[PDB]
Amino acid sequence: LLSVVGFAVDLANVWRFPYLCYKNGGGAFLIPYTLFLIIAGMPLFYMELALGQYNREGAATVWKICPFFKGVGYAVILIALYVGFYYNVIIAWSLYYLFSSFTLNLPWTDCGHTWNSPNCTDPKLYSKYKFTPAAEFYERGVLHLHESSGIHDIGLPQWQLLLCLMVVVIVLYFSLWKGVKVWITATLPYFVLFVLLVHGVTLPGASNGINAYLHIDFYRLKEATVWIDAATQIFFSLGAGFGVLIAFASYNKFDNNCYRDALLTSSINCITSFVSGFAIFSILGYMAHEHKVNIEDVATEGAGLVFILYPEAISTLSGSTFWAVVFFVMLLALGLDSSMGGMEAVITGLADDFQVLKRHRKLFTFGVTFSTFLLALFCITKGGIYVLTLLDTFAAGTSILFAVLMEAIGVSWFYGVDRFSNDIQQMMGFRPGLYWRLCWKFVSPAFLLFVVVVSIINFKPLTYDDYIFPPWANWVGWGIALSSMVLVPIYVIYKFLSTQGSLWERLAYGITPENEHHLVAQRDIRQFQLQHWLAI
Ligand SMILES: C[C@@H]1NC(C)(C)CO[C@@]1(O)c1cccc(Cl)c1
Ligand SMILES: *[C@@H]1O[C@H](CO)[C@@H](O)[C@H](O)[C@H]1NC(C)=O
Repeated sequence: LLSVVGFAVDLANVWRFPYLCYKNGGGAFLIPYTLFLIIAGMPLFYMELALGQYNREGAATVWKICPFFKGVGYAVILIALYVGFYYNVIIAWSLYYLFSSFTLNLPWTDCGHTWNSPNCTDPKLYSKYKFTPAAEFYERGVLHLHESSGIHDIGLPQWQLLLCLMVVVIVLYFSLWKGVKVWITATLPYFVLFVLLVHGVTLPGASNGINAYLHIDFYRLKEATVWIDAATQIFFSLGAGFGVLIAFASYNKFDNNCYRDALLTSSINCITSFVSGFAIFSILGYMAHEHKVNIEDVATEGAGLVFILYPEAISTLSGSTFWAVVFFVMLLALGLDSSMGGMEAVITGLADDFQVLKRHRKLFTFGVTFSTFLLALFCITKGGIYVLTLLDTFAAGTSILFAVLMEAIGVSWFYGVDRFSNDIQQMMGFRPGLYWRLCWKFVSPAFLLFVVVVSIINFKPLTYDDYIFPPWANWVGWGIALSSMVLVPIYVIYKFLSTQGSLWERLAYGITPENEHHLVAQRDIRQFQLQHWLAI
């Protein structure tokens, strides 16, 4: 009713999906997206919920079921800590836009302002990009991009965005320092999306936007970037791979039916994503028709697409100020909820792992939030959109795909998928069934390993709209990705080193659950008997 409704919608759903869908064509992004959501996203969501709910442990410490894999929990915690660096900058932007949308005549409509350049063009009077009043506001008035030569020269933070990020981090801390623990913040995004869909589809030229959306081109599906984008967006929206589902479900009741939650969340995700893309392309069609430019080159396909679209739509509704205020309140509340969820994943994992941390949640919360603030200072610089692009590309990229692949492999092969299904039948009365066992053991790891190998061997040098990141920027992005990814083999080669006993003793102790470590002394384990692995 409300739980799955608010739960489903996320900032990653109304901010990242729009420009990922624009950049990857129109509906050509919804075929890979839906494919993964059906095959490798819904089973992974259900698996994460079941894991967290049965084991009662956070992202990091849920690996008492197969010790060698605690590195996977550490990797997901690191991925979350990374994403939290640039996920607070989006909320800083939302806060700045809510602050600047409190005037009658909004700023992003005309360009007789002070941040406008002598190149601006107002449609109410051939790189049409970044010359429209709203694009010049976002770039020149908020980010101050015009003061950064690139990712090599990023000036000092913008005191406006500095204050906004500071307030956001203060809100996060003060809402996250006491324990882990309304309906309007879960109903609003859907209502704003409904208003946008209706009005947009009423807009002139939105017919061309909807046609470009519905016109599926397959030469683009044949490429490797659309599938990587779809997979990363599915794991970025539904949560599988951030240690957030496990941490949140550990507090769910035991008899809680996580299968219902998985089904409803996937359904709502698919539906709302189709609708959001529909509305976004209606707004793109209107922008392209009013600005006299093609739909494929009317706006930025980067991290600031929605901050140019949604002002463009706001400014075409009656009483557009009320709409600006309400839409940016919605965006800010969604951002705060999602960032609090990610920070809670991190804190709950690292506290469930280290009791010394769980004793002091004030100090640990302060540490985590102060770290995220100091590291977002980089993204809120004058060339901070470049660092934000770097992080968005590499923070949760092949890193998240690899983490989720290793988690699925662990649970489905080393901990057994028949064992997992027996746990399910224990906490829910019904066995998951053939479809889910098959998507956990074979189909999900297959798809995810293919997408990982592709994202590695089909990686396109990082670039902003018309800016080619220098080579070392890609080097640093891959350093980030690997730092996130290299924790699994490190922790395995560690476990195998800090367990006294024969080679097979050490390969069992790290592969058996932590409670049934008295069954290993006999040299009798399931993983060793070569029948476990035939558990389809
Ligand atoms: C973007 C993510 N979408 C989820 C649904 C998985 C909820 O968590 C997130 O909001 C998140 C994850 C990790 C760190 C941070 Cl700061 C935020
Ligand atoms: C647009 O930009 C140029 C250089 O970027 C600047 O001299 C002026 O504002 C405009 N010039 C032309 C030819 O449009």
